[PDB]
Amino acid sequence: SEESQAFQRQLTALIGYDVTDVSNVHDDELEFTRRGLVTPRMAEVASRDPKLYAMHPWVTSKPLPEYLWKKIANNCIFIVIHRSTTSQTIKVSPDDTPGAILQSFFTKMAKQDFVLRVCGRDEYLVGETPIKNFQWVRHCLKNGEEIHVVLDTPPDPALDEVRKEEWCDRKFRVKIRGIDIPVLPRNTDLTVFVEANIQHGQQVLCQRRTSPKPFTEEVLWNVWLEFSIKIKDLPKGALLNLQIYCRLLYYVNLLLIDHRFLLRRGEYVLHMWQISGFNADKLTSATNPDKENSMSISILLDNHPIARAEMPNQLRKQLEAIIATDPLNPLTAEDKELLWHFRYESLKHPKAYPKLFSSVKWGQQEIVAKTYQLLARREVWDQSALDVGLTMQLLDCNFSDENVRAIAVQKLESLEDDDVLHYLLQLVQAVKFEPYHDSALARFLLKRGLRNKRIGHFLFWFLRSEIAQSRHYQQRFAVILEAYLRGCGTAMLHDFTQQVQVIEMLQKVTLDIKSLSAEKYDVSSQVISQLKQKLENLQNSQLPESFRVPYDPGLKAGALAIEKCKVMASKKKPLWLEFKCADPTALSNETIGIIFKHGDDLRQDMLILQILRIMESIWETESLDLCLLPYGCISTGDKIGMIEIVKDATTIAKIQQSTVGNTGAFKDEVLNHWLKEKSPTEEKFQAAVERFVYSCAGYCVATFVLGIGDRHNDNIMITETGNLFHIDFGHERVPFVLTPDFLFVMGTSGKKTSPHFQKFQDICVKAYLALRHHTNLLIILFSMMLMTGMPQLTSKEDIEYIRDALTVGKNEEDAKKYFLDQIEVCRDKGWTVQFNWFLHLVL
Ligand SMILES: COc1cncc(N2CCc3nc(NC(C)=O)sc3C2)c1
Repeated sequence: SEESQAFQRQLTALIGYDVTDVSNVHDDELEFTRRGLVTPRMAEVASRDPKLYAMHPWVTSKPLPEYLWKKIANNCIFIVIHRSTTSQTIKVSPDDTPGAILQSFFTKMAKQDFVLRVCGRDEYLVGETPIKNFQWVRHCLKNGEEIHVVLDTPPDPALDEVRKEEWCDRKFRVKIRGIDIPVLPRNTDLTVFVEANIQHGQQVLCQRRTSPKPFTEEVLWNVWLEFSIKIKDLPKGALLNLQIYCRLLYYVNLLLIDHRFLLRRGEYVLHMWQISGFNADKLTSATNPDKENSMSISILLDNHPIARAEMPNQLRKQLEAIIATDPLNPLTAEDKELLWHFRYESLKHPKAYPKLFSSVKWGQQEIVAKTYQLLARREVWDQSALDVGLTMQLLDCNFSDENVRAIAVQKLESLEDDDVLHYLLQLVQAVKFEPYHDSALARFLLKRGLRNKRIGHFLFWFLRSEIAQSRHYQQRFAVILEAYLRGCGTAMLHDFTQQVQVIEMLQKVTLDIKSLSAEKYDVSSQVISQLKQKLENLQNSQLPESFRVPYDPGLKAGALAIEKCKVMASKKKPLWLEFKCADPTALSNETIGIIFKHGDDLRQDMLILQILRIMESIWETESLDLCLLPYGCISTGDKIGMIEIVKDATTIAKIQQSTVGNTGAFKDEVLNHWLKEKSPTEEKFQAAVERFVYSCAGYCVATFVLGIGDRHNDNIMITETGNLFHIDFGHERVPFVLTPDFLFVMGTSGKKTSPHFQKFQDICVKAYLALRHHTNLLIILFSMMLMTGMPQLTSKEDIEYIRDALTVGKNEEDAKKYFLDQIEVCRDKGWTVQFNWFLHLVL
């Protein structure tokens, strides 16, 4: 069961999707996959340390960078500690453990076992790691801040409680019967054919078509389409893609071999996705749930089972050439046959694997077996250092083979939770490329979130983001998420519930507000009147007392600071909300600020941000900080989500709008003053100058690589404390925004050099070639990003921006003189394109 069916309503309402609904399924893959996951759930649930799980200590094995060792001049560190408006400061050794520090203190107060929390956060310093290796610590030192700790008793694990569970030789052919759309888009007698492809990693094996007929709401052929491929020459995860043309209009897929290794048979009525205008949505095995409006297509199957010598110089070298190559550089057939003939030598090169496996005639069963025997002797891969870029490459759409994909995941198993988070978003996206629901990668995500609450948390929001916005993949994700929620344990089930109700309330309000102020660049008094009036009517008796901040899960927000809440000036109407901090042990009356925004699809922003944090960890590997500000942002539902407000920052635009704010005029010395009025000391000013030269330089490089460099002033921000950063990614050319104002801070005006500018270029080029060292990674992540994150994008030209941008093939010299002349465009242009946003208000 009775209660056992409430849980299921609870789950469904947390998901925003019903994983018991069978209204849209032509088989039992999803249900089977729900059944399949209980073990690996119950596995990880059964084996997780309960107290450690509850404290989710957030921790890294990575070394402390050069820059933060210079921040320590005494091989020793200061930690204040409190009990009840009592507090003392302790000189700690950077290699000291929490448990070890309790000895130096079970010395002090009084002249059982307790634990150290951070003041204000539901973040703990526990377990056998040195303090140098907690992420909070490295955070405090970066910005130059005290470490504040309170001793309370540990979270009871009985709070993590988990609910008890309760579980041929024929050629291939296919009768195309016909199509059916109830209402026709264009009407004027047009002409229409079907196209049926057999697919395996956008490798196409065979293709057949139909005789085109008149496009009326019903079209019937009744034909057998005999393909070139043999039944026994079919691989697992081959898709029967079916498409409609006159040109592309609808598409749909059927996995030819099903999740039991069974050849697929019988009649299918399939409701088709319509094109808008390659793309992961295009890959899905899912069918359109809108049965009333959708094009659909009947078909039929009656087709059972199934489950050296020494190479010469000038060829080794061709091979090494081929292997050295980037991921997006396609293989000649000459190349592919080469990789094949010399498969066993290619096997000694882990970088060869993507290439080598995209050199398989997956359409021949004989070869795939050989390929599998090739996977047997994996000594060289199994023992190789984890290369994420390489690993990821084997997870993208190019690869559809169960076993290939699974070796990549084996490698991931060896990531620490730190790195899991880094790549979590993109790993969660990669599910779209899996041919089946149930998958080693799925299973790997599932595990690791059940293992660590932080991952678990982000995994929730990531899967929820996609479930709510996408019909192509919501069934699949929904299934995985339910699998997660069933083992995260009650505590979180409450937290998640808290969180969901709040963000569901606040989108009501968000949208309600757009309705009122039409476009009109002003926000009527009456709007704020009612914005305010609702937030009262929402706290009154309905909202939660408190809740974790989805983008920063250690922060529990409390009540709203209504006084300070508003709408923003946008053509959109975003909300500016501020909350009190539920956690009264916290140090400040400094509110929690969140923007809520309908209008742009924030999945894209999420992605750009995550990439941004990767580039940052890349610069960690050359001991480099560039002071990016990849603020918090979470996609939550349809063209809507939330954003961290960054305290004490304004818009580059607005810094112009202060002294002037004219109908579009710009001055050069103005930034520089905006810093001095905000820099109490003059030392701090030149620091603020310092922070900017980093932030500017990094944002210049990163933004050029991703190809999002030409922005408005309005969509760039600086902190009162010198930290520049771009925003609003959901939104003559110039490679990036290095304006004349940015340079008069550097001591230069359009055509000179200086002590702080010389510096800027120094950093830029160093940052730039640093990323070039991790080229393939950035290529693979961008490519996938485009494929999972975007509109439609040309499966050559859009994806391929980034290799011309990372100046591939080229030497650190040529490459530098590339990036350098990129700077001497913003010099020539200057205000020229900043100038331009507005004028085009009429062109
Ligand atoms: C308006 O749409 C957007 C989309 N994406 C990011 C943004 N920014 C995110 C970060 C941010 N921090 C701010 N801090 C202060 C004091 O104003 S404003 C702001 C806005 C806006």
